[PDB]
Amino acid sequence: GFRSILTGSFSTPCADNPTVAMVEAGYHHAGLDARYINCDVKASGLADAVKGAKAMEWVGFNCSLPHKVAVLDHLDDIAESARLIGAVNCVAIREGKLIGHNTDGKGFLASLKTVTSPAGKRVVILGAGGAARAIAVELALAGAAHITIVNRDASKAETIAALINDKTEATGEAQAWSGKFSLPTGTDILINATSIGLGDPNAAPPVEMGSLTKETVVADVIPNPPQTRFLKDAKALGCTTLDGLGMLVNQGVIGVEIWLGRTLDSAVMAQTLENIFG
Amino acid sequence: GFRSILTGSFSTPCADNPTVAMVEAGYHHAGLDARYINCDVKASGLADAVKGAKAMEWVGFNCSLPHKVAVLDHLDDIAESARLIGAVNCVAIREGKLIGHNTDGKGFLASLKTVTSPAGKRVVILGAGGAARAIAVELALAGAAHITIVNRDASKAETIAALINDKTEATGEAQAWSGKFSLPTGTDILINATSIGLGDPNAAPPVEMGSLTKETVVADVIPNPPQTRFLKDAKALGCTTLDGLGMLVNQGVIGVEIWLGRTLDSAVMAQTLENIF
Repeated sequence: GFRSILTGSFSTPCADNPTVAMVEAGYHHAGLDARYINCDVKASGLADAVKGAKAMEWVGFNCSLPHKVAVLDHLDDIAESARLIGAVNCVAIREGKLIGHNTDGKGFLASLKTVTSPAGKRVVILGAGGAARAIAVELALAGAAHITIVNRDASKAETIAALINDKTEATGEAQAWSGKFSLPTGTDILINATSIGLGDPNAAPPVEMGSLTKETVVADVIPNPPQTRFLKDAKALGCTTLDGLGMLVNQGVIGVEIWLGRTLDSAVMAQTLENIFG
Repeated sequence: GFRSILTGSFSTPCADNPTVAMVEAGYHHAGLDARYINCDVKASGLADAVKGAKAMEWVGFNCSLPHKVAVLDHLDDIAESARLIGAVNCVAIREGKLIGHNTDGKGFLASLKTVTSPAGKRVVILGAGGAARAIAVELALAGAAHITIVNRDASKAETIAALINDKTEATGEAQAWSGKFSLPTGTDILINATSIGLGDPNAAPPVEMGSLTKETVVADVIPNPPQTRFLKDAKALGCTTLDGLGMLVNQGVIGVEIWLGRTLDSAVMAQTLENIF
């Protein structure tokens, strides 16, 4: 009757986060009586919000800024990649138990898998943020051979490289970013994890685009515009490209799979984000 | 933007409760980016659900069975009729403070005011359970003269009668129910507050229909079916009737006024419940 399945999000601020619209578009397309509740939860409210979703019998929730690290204190179980990353953005509630997952690198991995396998690949990640850390871990756990993290502050890249070497079978390497980064020979996958190009069709991270082969898979975490200058330049060179909007859609699909055992429709989720972004 | 104003309900079980559909239709019509979240909350989970609503920055919530008395333990303040009734079904969240209200009789009083004034009236309430106490208190606070509570368990009617006499200006009287009885000739308002007729045509509370007058307003709290056998029988004898659907609508309006200080459209909400049933 009138009891919808409850999911949602804890973050602050939350007003500009379109995940609610994306995920509910998926729910509606599937004919699933489920809701996503986008909550503005302050740091001092996180513990009570987590206990609140349990008491209200939600089946899952996301955590965004500034809760991804702090939430680990309130969980019963932490999945492998979340353990290594040290952050959780997707919590499942299973018979009162709170199970933390990290999917910030999994949207990218799902996009990647549509074109090639990560196993044995040599990868370059531009930038050393939260996105870069999760992407590096997921690639390493998925069998990548070599991961180079490129950052102006090389010590931040070195933190991720050290994580990869210490906790995975993959080799991690850090490189300081100075001028147009030239991809080392044999690079299979290039990923932008910077915000250069976010909301700016004319901005691109400083990469020597001529260092790409036509075989190099080029990906960008930026979801808006989904066709960034970086990706447009790569595609013009003949490269297979993966956009950040698709990755966000994949992350929502994976999360709802974790929560409810349903695979939502990617097309309607994507179109919802395209409409929101204009 | 993507943050909706959050409201909702804590109760168990909750799947049969249509308030979500009714309130959200009101929100939609009024252009309000607000949501009503219908949660199944067990007694063991009430304290954490309340703390949850505060942490998630809801602006209010309803409580239904089995939480109406238990929620008192979580309130920072309580409104006049709720304090008297000793139960709360509507809680406003203001600056992290929880203020408890009772609307279980206010829906009825709003419906009543469409046909008559409660002031100076002589009222018979069938049943001492459910909203009978809330209805008795609201009538008394609105100036009713005399309120008879009829119940099989006479002691339960006596408690309500004593509350009216001790804490209000109205007169309370308890009556032991032993089948069909004749209404006093001056009875202005007759209210079914039992569940007799709930999801069941041909079931009606036992009272002597022939003791009704043209002037008696006959009301039923049952929302489904809205036209109970009781009300159909009263209509057949020419009485003005008030159904439980309109009362639930009025409860929803009053609750949202408490939460948001906006009056939702009672026609769109009634229509929503009409479609559902």
